[PDB]
Amino acid sequence: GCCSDPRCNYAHPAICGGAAGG
Repeated sequence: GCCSDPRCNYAHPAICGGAAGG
């Protein structure tokens, strides 16, 4: 749930790849 969390969004602005994991 990276796309849902602002941490992964602000941390990975280039591409929401973390979303793949969660």
